[PDB]
Amino acid sequence: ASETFEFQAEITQLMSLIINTVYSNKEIFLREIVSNASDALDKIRYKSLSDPKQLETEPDLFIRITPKPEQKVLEIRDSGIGMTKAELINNLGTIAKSGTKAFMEALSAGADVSMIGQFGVGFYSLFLVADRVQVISKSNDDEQYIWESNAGGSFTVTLDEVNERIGRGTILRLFLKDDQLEYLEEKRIKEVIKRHSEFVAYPIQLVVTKEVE
Amino acid sequence: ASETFEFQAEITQLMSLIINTVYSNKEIFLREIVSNASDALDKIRYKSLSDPKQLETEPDLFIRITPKPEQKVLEIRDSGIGMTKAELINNLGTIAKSGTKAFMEALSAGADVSMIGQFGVGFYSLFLVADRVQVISKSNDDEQYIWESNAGGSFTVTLDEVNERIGRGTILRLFLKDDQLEYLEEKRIKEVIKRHSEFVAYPIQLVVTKEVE
Ligand SMILES: COC1=C2C[C@@H](C)C[C@H](OC)[C@H](O)[C@@H](C)/C=C(\C)[C@H](OC(N)=O)[C@@H](OC)/C=C\C=C(/C)C(=O)NC(=CC1=O)C2=O
Ligand SMILES: COC1=C2C[C@@H](C)C[C@H](OC)[C@H](O)[C@@H](C)/C=C(\C)[C@H](OC(N)=O)[C@@H](OC)/C=C\C=C(/C)C(=O)NC(=CC1=O)C2=O
Repeated sequence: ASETFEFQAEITQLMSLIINTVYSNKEIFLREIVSNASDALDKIRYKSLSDPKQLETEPDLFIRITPKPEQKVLEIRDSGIGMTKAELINNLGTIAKSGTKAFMEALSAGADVSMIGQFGVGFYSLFLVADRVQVISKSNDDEQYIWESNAGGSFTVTLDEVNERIGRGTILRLFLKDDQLEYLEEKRIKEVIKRHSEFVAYPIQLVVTKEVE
Repeated sequence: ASETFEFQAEITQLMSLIINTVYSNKEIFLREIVSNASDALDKIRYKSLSDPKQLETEPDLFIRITPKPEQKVLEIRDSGIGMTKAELINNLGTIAKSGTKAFMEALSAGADVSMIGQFGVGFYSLFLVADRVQVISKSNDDEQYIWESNAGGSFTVTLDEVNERIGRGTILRLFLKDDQLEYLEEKRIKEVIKRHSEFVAYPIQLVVTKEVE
C-alpha cells in the first residue's frame, strides 16, 4: 500500500515554474541526471574505502540509459549508494531545500534554467521533459522502494514488489511528454551526453533494441 | 513462499541425459525457444480473433533476446499467451509427456538432439547450455509466477514479487554454463537466429548494451 506525502510549498511552486515558464534548452535535464548518478556512485565508492563489503550487493559501477519507446519511457539507472525510504521522503520533497527560493528568484531575473544544479535543485529539471516520474531505489540499508510524482502537490512512496531487483542504486523512470520523444533516440541521447557530460569517471551505457534482420 | 514439485520420472531422466550425453550442436536450444515463443504468440493472436480484449494487456507481438553478461544470463521474452500457475506445474514437469521416452530411445539409437522438438520435448534442450532456468510467466488469467529448476529432480513455483512486470507472456532466463558464454554475444546470437529461425512471423529483437564513447 502506498503512503502519500505533501511537497514542501516552494518545491511545489518550483515544479510548477519548471513545467509552465519553460521553453528552451530542455536537454540539460540529462546532464543533471548523470551528475546526480555520478554523485551517488562517488558516495558508494568513498563509503566502501573503509567498509569494502558495501560494494558487494552490486560490484560494477555504471550509469545505464534505456529508452522504452513503446511506453514513452526513458530510464536512467546507476549502481550508486541508493536511498532508503526515509531518504526518499525527506530528500525528495517533504523538507525545504536551501536553493529552491533563490533559484526561482534567479529564474525570474533572467537566469538560464541550466543554472539549476548550481542551486542544488537540479533533480526537478526532469519535469522539463516528463509529466510523471518514478525514482526506484535500493540502498544497502533498506528494501527497494518506488517514489512517484506527477508534479501535482503530492508524491507517493511504495515498497517495490513490481520492478526488477536492483542489487543497489537507483532507476529514474521518466514518462516523457508527447513533444519530448526525441530523448527516446539513440543518436539524440549520444549528442546530449557528448555535449554536457564529457568528464564523467564512470562508464555510461546505452541500451539499444534492434530487429534481427 | 515457494512450493516445490517433483518432476515426473522420465523428465528427470531426459534432463540428466541432455546434461550428460550431450557434446554437439548445442545452438539448437535457441531454435526451440524461438519456436515455443512463436507458438505462444500464435495462441494469443488466435484467441484474440474472437476475444480482442485479450490483446490489450500487451498490444505488441514480439520475441526479444537480452544478454546480461554480468550475471552470465540470457533472457528470451515473448508477448505470447503466457502460462498460469497451474499450467506451469502441470506442463513444466509434474505430468508425463508423450514423447519423453520415445526421444530418449531415439537418442540412444543415434538420433540428432536436433530432433527433440519433433518429440514435443524441446523445452528441455535449454539444459544443453544452462545449469539453471527460470520461466517467468504472466497469463491474462493469473498473476505473474516464476518456475525454477537446476535439473535436480524437483522445481519450484513462486508468486513473482521480484521481477519486472510483463503485461503478458513469458521470460526464459538461462543461467548459462561457463563453457557456453558465446551465447551472450551479439554476433553469435544473430548467426544462430539467421541459421535456424529464418521463417518466423514475429519480429525478433536483440537488446544490446554499448558504452557511450
Ligand atoms: C549531495 O547529493 C545531492 C543532493 C543532496 C542529498 C539529496 C543527497 C542524497 O541524500 C539522501 C544522496 O546522498 C544522493 C546519493 C542522492 C542523489 C544524488 C540522487 O540521485 C541518485 N542517482 O541517487 C537524487 O535522486 C533523485 C536525489 C535528490 C536531489 C535533490 C532533490 C536535488 O535536486 N539535488 C541534489 C543532487 C546531489 O548530487 C541534492 O539535493
Ligand atoms: C503446443 O504448445 C507446445 C507444448 C504443449 C503445451 C505445454 C502448451 C502450453 O500449455 C500450457 C502453452 O499452450 C504454450 C503457450 C506454452 C509453450 C509454447 C511454452 O513457451 C512459452 N514461450 O510460453 C513453453 O515454455 C517453457 C512450455 C512447455 C513445453 C514442454 C515442456 C515441451 O517442451 N514442448 C512444447 C512446445 C509447444 O510449442 C509443448 O509441450
